[PDB]
Amino acid sequence: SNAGFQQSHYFVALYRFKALEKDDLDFRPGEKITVIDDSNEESWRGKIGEKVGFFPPNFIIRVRAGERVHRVTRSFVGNREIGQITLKKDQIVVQKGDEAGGYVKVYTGRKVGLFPTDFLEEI
Ligand code: NA
Repeated sequence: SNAGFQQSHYFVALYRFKALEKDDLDFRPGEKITVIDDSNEESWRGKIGEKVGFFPPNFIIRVRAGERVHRVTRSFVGNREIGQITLKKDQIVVQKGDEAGGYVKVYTGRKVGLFPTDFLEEI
């Protein structure tokens, strides 16, 4: 809104979170989340449209404006020493480089590496 400050980043869900309580933020992998309270280490408050609630912070990944987000469509074991990464189908990742050689650099939230573009879909 115009009352809030302009935002150059957001977050995307990495996993399914099932609400424990009426005020937990239900979400599926890939949904865009605006974090409105991250002052508590173990439980953040976020919004998905008009939905608002609490959720575990390790269930989301940070995305900068202009970064592309993908879902893995095919599990694939990468050659780690040359910079590739192993990912499983339905995993959510953030793009961190330009495509080259049929691979693109992505971030899982804990590891970085090259993954085949044919085994990703944009979300
Ligand atoms: Na920002």
